[PDB]
Amino acid sequence: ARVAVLISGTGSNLQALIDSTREPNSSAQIDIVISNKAAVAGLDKAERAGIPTRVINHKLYKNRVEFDSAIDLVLEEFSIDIVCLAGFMRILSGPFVQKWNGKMLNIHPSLLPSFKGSNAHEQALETGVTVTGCTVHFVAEDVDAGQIILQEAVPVKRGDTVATLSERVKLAEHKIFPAALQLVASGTVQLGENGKICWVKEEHH
Ligand SMILES: CS[C@H](CCCc1c(N)nc(N)[nH]c1=O)c1ccc(C(=O)N[C@@H](CCC(=O)O)C(=O)O)cc1
Repeated sequence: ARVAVLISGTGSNLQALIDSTREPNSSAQIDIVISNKAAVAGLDKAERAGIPTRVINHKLYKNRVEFDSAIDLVLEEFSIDIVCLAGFMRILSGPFVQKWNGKMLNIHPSLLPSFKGSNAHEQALETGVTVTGCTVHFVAEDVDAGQIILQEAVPVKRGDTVATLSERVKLAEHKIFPAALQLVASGTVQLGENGKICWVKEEHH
């Protein structure tokens, strides 16, 4: 499966994703990284790895649909099968999300449905949970909604700061984002017609 990663900044987890695709039995290749912001660190990561990049500036389009249609056209040109979001900071239009339904994935540094929105590590610490984690899900129109693919629990440790908890969750993300991509790329996990996750036994052995 040919994979695009959409970014707005540092492309957190992009290197984890790249490294995974270069493993022997990978079902995925990262074929393009698209940013809506020029000269961000995640583009340099992609470029250093020899992956094509594009920059699409939302300010050049009259509205969100026209902007997302420009993104889609690049994805079309590059024959992309699967999209991963890695810190993409523009809300994608209903028509875009619908088109890419069941083929676009993203990650959030909580055990959803807890700690929706920004600053989930601070939310966890403020709340005083002893277990948090990260969640990879299919992207839906509503932020943080969308069917869950994988989750991994991560402990909160007495004395943790936002920084120390964040690095522990990031280590889990580095594991589960590529694991989830491989599940979706191999076809092992697919989104059912009923809108629920389907774990598929594949014909080819
Ligand atoms: C990286 S945190 C999260 C990412 C949500 C992934 C997502 C997404 N990008 N689009 C849809 N429809 N559904 C989604 O789940 C998020 C939550 C909110 C925003 C948001 O309000 N963005 C604003 C402007 C943000 C900016 O670029 O400054 C907007 O697009 O108008 C952007 C991103």
